[PDB]
Amino acid sequence: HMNKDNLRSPICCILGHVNTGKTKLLDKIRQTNVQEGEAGGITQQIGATYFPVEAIKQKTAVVNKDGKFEFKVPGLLIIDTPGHESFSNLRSRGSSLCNIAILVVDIMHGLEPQTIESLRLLRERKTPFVVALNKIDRLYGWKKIENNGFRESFALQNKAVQNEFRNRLDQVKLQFAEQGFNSELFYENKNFARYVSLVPTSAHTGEGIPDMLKLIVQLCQERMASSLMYLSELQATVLEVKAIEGFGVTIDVILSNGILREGDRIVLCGLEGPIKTNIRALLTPAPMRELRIKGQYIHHKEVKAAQGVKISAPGLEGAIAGSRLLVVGPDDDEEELEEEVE
Ligand SMILES: Nc1nc2c(ncn2[C@@H]2O[C@H](COP(=O)(O)OP(=O)(O)OP(=O)(O)O)[C@@H](O)[C@H]2O)c(=O)[nH]1
Ligand SMILES: [Mg+2]
Ligand code: NA
Repeated sequence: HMNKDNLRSPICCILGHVNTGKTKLLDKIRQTNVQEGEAGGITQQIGATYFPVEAIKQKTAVVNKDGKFEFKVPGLLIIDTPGHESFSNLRSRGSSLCNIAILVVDIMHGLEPQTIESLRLLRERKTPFVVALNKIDRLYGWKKIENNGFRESFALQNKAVQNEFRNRLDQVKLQFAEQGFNSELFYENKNFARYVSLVPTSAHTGEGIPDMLKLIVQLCQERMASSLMYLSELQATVLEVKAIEGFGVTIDVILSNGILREGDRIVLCGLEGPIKTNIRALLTPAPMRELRIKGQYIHHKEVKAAQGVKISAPGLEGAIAGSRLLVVGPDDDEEELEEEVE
């Protein structure tokens, strides 16, 4: 059960106050422009992006130059969430699905109200998280090197910029302490298991993103329960029901554990009772592309967890967002499963 063909990709949520740079960070990693396409420049839905470990290794190379950091995960599913205050339901849903998280804090503003909301969500579930202390390019006089590691860029800054960085860092540390979190600049953290690491980033220049990606792998590998590194019983959650061209009424699903297969008999909650149907198409986006954006879909015979998938199947009208989804196995009674899922 701990075999290479049984590794699980964990789930990381991004959380943070409105406009702190959650989507912009993911756009820099993906090399996409989702944020520019958003109405109002604000995220209004949960979005999912799968990052294969190959891509993570490449995007952390500048802080792993000798190639010796050991990557154990096969990849990571990252769930983007709204910061706008009206979407607390979606932050709660995203937080409930993740195994680890990134909390984005604008270094220029510190902790803000939806930061405090997000901290309550993280606290409640004992979720391991790192803080992306974002927007460092706004420190006055910041000199960038695109996609550099933070420490190498920080060493090239003038004294005023270094002073300003430390002043803002010390303020944010105090704010975290007021909320009951002891936090450390990531390379000053001597207790990774119990203290929150602060990793300075810019989504505009890419600086510090290599450090942030390395740290979330370290969260998976060193803080997340080790059992969650491997696949066990299926767990899946409906995010949305949506009509799309050619496929009809589909569901978007976060596959949290186990394996889904084309043709599977699935059961889930509907407005009038359980829905029982068969997967006609099991779809994902391309790697490093979003689920919440229309694009061309990849069809799979099999999808291993975690992933964001789109399922086409008859009868999904009235599927309920937040519903669990189960697969009828050989030893299952299809009617008995209907009752379990609700
Ligand atoms: N200068 C600078 N601007 C940034 C950075 N990150 C994000 N921004 C800007 O901040 C604004 C908000 O960015 P978003 O990516 O929408 O932030 P978000 O946290 O995803 O916002 P919501 O999802 O709406 O809560 C945009 O204008 C970004 O270009 C950064 O590192 N530096
Ligand atoms: Mg966003
Ligand atoms: Na925004």
